[PDB]
Amino acid sequence: GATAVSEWTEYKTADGKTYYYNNRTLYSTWEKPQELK
Repeated sequence: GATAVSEWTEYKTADGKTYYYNNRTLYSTWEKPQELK
């Protein structure tokens, strides 16, 4: 839920790929979640 959560982590590769890797459940998603929409 979009309540501003620090559990989610954003990483970039220097080719300009900002994919979200969350650090409590560890997600590799190139998609922008509803809480990061």
